[PDB]
Amino acid sequence: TIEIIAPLSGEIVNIEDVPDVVFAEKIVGDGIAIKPTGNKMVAPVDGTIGKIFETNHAFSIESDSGVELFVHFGIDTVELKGEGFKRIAEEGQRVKVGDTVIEFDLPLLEEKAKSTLTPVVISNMDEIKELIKLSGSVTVGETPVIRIKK
Amino acid sequence: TIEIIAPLSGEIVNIEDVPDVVFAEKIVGDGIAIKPTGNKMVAPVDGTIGKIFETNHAFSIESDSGVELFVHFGIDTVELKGEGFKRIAEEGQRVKVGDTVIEFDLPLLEEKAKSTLTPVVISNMDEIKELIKLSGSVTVGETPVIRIKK
Ligand SMILES: [Zn+2]
Ligand SMILES: [Zn+2]
Repeated sequence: TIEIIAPLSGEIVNIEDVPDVVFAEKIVGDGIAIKPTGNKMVAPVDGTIGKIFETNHAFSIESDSGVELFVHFGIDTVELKGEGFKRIAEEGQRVKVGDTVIEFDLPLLEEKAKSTLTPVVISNMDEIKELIKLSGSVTVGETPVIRIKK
Repeated sequence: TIEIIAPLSGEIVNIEDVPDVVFAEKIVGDGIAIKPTGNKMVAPVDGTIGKIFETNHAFSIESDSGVELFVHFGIDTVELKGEGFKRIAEEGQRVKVGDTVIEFDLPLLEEKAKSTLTPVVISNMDEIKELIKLSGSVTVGETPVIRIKK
């Protein structure tokens, strides 16, 4: 049983209500979304950064347990050409839950961005047995957001 | 105007309701208290660790602006002889808001401890002009807890 902890602070939303069919339709995979309230995206699991979008609004990670997660800030955020994001961690770096990955400017983003919702998804679903999504308000690197059986 | 940000997650309580007169009577100084909800104490300001109690349940800090804060986990926590606390940072180390200082075990502490309330206080009050305490639920290294004019 794996425990996925919040990469960022805010309220847990339904992947379904994410104004972007790639998320809403679970093309990319399944998980939850977060309506951000903080200033950073942290590592939800222990493992290794995989990729960090140029723009710095999204990143990949693969835990030691074998889970591949994809955190992606906002919708259409690429349009901001990397404006509001400071890349703290490095591609392929070894991380532990809670290690800061990216730092953002909510206020800015809130205004200049299409949407603030941040999808948190498991990219290797075929390797998934059970996925239990939680609910409520969460805090960075502290609160669990999903329970997996794999 | 300085901004003191939450060292830990939880709800902001009244220093006054802290079951320990040293806090409740403002002997040590003034601030707020937090009813913890997370798993770590982070640096509320940018500056330098000053002291770290042997037991690891409390620590001092002095920001670059000239504020001396004292974060102290729970009441009578020394009684636990350092049980439930992992000292992450080091005495006299340079830190930035959000850098983990100590890691704790709430569950444990919640059970074995007298009280969980954590006073957050400014130790050099004489250097203080104005102190504005905020209220509500806060998240680690994100939410502001106090506004100072000094
Ligand atoms: Zn994108
Ligand atoms: Zn003590």
